[PDB]
Amino acid sequence: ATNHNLHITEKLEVLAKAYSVQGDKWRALGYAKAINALKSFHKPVTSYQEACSIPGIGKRMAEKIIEILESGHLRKLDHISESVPVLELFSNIWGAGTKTAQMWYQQGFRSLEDIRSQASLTTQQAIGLKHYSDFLERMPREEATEIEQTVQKAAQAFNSGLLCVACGSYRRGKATCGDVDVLITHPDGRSHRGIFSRLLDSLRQEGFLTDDLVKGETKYLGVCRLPGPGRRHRRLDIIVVPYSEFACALLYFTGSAHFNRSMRALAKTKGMSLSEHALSTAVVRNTHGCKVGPGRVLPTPTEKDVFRLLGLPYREPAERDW
DNA sequence: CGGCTGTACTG
DNA sequence: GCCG
DNA sequence: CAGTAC
Ligand SMILES: Nc1nc2c(ncn2[C@H]2C[C@H](O)[C@@H](COP(=O)(O)CP(=O)(O)OP(=O)(O)O)O2)c(=O)[nH]1
Ligand SMILES: [Mg+2]
Ligand SMILES: [Mg+2]
Ligand code: NA
Repeated sequence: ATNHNLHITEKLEVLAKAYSVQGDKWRALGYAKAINALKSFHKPVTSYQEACSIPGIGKRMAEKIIEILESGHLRKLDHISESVPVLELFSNIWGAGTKTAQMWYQQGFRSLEDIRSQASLTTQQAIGLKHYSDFLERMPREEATEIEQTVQKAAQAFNSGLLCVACGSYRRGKATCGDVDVLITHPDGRSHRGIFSRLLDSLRQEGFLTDDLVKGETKYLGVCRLPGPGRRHRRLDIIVVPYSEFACALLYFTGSAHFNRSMRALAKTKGMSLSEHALSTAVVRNTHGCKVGPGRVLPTPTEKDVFRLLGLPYREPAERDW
């Protein structure tokens, strides 16, 4: 729908990122939740009591909401360390998180050029840096489509049965995608094996894969570029999963991140655990509470089965932003 | 006040 | 940050 | 393990 509280959320996201780039992840999280609630509220919040009655907004956040509602500004926004923009700049480099941004800043660096030349970069960060600009641009949905087909085409050349599906923001129907997350599996439950390596080599030869950021037996985080004049380098993820965990893999991979964590929260209450691998029962825990026995798996052939089992009404991918 | 998702590759 |  | 990321 429409965000009847934009005048508020914009001020808030500013403080939210402030805390975020600074490493205060938990406080940032509180704000993120707050903002998602604000956005999806049927009307402009008009009173402090009204704000509080909303889940994810407590005394503290309500105070801020009202001050903006009445002043159109948030005092808090004027006392934000002048280091935030540089920390944001540095943490925008894929592979570089808040600890690295903070390290570089105390070392005196202040620009990507400072980093590029002087600073010490891990192999990933170097890749993150050379593709800085391209990585902040959200690609058109159409380009995501092209990338999914590329992967799927190269994958079917090893097996016609292999199933390739673009997830994340793409399956949620967004018009722009930060990256492309492709999930690959196979109906027979066994053919997905031993093809990951060769599929990557194939795409790497074809020139499509330009750089590798992370290689796992079943997980791949890399960089790609479509054939054609002046195409940008797009960040790409690929995960290969056995057919049995397909529903969960697809659920996890479609996200969003907050929707996922929210489902996993609920899962734990009902005494269960939800992971990209499966929906299970309460894990066994000893006197201290330490995992000692994995819960048994509840078959979930489809995403619908996962919601059903958690007592939740099915939600289309496009309505899973959080 | 303590939890706030669960899991995985890199160095 | 918020919540149980 | 610390850091980063899905
Ligand atoms: N449980 C869990 N799932 C996650 C997490 N991060 C990502 N996922 C899942 C859900 C998420 O949908 C998927 C891909 O993550 P991205 O590609 O980083 C963000 P996307 O939503 O795709 O949108 P984009 O901004 O790319 O256009 O992995 C996380 O922290 N936890
Ligand atoms: Mg994505
Ligand atoms: Mg991704
Ligand atoms: Na980063």
